[PDB]
Amino acid sequence: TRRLPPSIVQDTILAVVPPKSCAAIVDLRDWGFDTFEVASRVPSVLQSVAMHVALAWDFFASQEEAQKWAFLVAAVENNYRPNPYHNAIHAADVLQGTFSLVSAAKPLMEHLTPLECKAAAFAALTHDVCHPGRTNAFLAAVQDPVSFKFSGKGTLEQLHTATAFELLNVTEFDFTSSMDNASFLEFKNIVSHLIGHTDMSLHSETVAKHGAKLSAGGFDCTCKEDRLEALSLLLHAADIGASSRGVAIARKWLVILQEFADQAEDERRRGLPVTPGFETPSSVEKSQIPFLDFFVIPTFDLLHQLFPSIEEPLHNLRKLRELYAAKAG
Ligand SMILES: [Mg+2]
Ligand SMILES: [Zn+2]
Repeated sequence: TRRLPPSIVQDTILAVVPPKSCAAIVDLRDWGFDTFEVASRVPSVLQSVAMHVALAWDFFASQEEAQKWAFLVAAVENNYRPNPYHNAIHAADVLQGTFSLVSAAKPLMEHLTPLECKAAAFAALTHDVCHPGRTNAFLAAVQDPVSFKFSGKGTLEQLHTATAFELLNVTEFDFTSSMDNASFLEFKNIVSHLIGHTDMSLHSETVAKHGAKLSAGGFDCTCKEDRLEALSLLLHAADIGASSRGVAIARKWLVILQEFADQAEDERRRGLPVTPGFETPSSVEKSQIPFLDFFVIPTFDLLHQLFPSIEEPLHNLRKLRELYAAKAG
């Protein structure tokens, strides 16, 4: 028999929870949207954003579908842990960011089907659900049951995907119940693909992959396959791009360093080797430059080339880098 310790990841909470009061949280399409700030003034930025996106993209024809969406998002929020970074605020940020990036690219926006838009919003909303605030490597290091259940790369990503569908399966949350089987399968496949590609281990491969697509002329949005890849890239960019929304906003998202430090200490307490660079850096600013240069900047450079209308992120990142470099020295 396999002797495994209890998982550090919590099981899915299927309970029906009352959605929070949503009010007009101001353009939802703006990249300068400060999710943390909105969260400080409204009961739930995640629920307010999800409602607005659903309306902005005319998701529902019936009130019944609208109500299931509301309860689903409330339940999804109930399944995000109180982590410094991988929490419901990050979820709202990625959802709003995906909405913003997609809305800014005319070719893609004009060719996306209603089903594809619903899948994109649902995926962004649930992309980190149940995240324990520890990495896939950490789960593997402690021999967590989740690492044995979901094999191969993207352990947590597979878990988020499975959790999302488990919740969507609850009758009171199933807003896709009216879709026929072929449509629901398409929905599921898009969602799986999108959440699956948020796995940081695929970054370099995706950048080279899309770089080649760019050289070949970019995406052909009349092609379903290209729209899916485009959505995947934009979701990924939204996931790792809060630092590109402006200097003030970027600073707020440095809370990711708290989770890394927490993990470094968790590793130390467990007697495991400490992950390089996870302990709080002496110079937050200096430590960020490599991240911007290796991950974020190249990503938004690629995005701008593939979608010329998405330019702001790149300029904000360069402004941020100069500030970090100037303060570091
Ligand atoms: Mg994730
Ligand atoms: Zn994320």
